[PDB]
Amino acid sequence: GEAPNQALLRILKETEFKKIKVLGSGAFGTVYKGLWIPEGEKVKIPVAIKELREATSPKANKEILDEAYVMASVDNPHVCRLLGICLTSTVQLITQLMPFGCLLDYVREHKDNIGSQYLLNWCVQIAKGMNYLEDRRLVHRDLAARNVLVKTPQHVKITDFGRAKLLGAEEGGKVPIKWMALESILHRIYTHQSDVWSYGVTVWELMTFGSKPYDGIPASEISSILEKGERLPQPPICTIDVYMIMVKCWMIDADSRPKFRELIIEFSKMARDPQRYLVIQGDERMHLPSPTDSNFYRALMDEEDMDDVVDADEYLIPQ
Ligand SMILES: */C=C\C(=O)Nc1cc(Nc2nccc(-c3cn(C)c4ccccc34)n2)c(OC)cc1N(C)CCN(C)C
Repeated sequence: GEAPNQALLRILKETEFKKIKVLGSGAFGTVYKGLWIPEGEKVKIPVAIKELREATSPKANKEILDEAYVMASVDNPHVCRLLGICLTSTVQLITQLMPFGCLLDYVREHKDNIGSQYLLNWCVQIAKGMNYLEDRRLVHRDLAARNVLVKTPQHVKITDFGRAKLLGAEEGGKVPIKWMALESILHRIYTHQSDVWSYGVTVWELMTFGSKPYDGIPASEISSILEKGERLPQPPICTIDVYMIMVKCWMIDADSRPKFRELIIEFSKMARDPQRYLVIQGDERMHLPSPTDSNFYRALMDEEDMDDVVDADEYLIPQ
């Protein structure tokens, strides 16, 4: 009773793009800021380029192709856009460059300029992302502020689909316990509802401006804490209304937790009266710079002339 997935998968020529710089280096993988130019399209598209670092090179190519499979299949303004893959000896995943980086980092660097209206909107855009995933029957299994990226301060998108699964499909090292639901931790169960719990943690990270959840606590302890019924603390800036939503995402009974489409509604409502629900000093006059429009802003980011720059979101196949 599932539809045929007719998404296209595009193969990019290694000649078509250039790596400007290294966004991140990790034992697991390395990512590059770069620029992609389809031959004869007269466009330049800012891109991020990913190569994995598994113990064996074939096993690395397995994990990254699954991720491409997922991204090629989703199309939604709050989910990260795949452009294609490159068949170099180690496979390269090519996606839309998100110039402001991940949310967790962004919220740390700019906490003194981040207002209630921004935070409630990220929370809306995020539930929209996940609810879209729910429609697609996709469980992310690693929702977290490090895996939300910022196209602009007005616009975020979910990312890191490496662990993603279809609901109930058959699938353990360095799992992220802190964001995990209890049923997930005790019985390796995972659901949209399990995702909802992670959304809760994710929201808390934003309301705490990047605080580490269960800071100073060993992962082994966490399952026991949650079993006692302890949870994460109420962030200072958080009215009870908001905190209550977090706490529902952290109920033991998963059917009890809210649904992403319900989260959209609720945070969407508060975004109409933001200072009623988040209390932040100086909230009234905080500005986050968004020089999306300037070509010059682009030129600085990738260090080139940019008259023919195009963001992935305005670049649509058919080619
Ligand atoms: C949370 C770290 C981070 O994302 N930093 C970051 C990210 C970007 N833009 C971007 N755009 C698309 C994809 C990625 C991306 C995906 N994955 C798995 C990554 C791993 C490591 C790094 C980036 C990844 N990133 C960016 O664009 C300018 C800058 C940036 N920063 C701020 C680099 C410094 N951070 C590590 C703090």
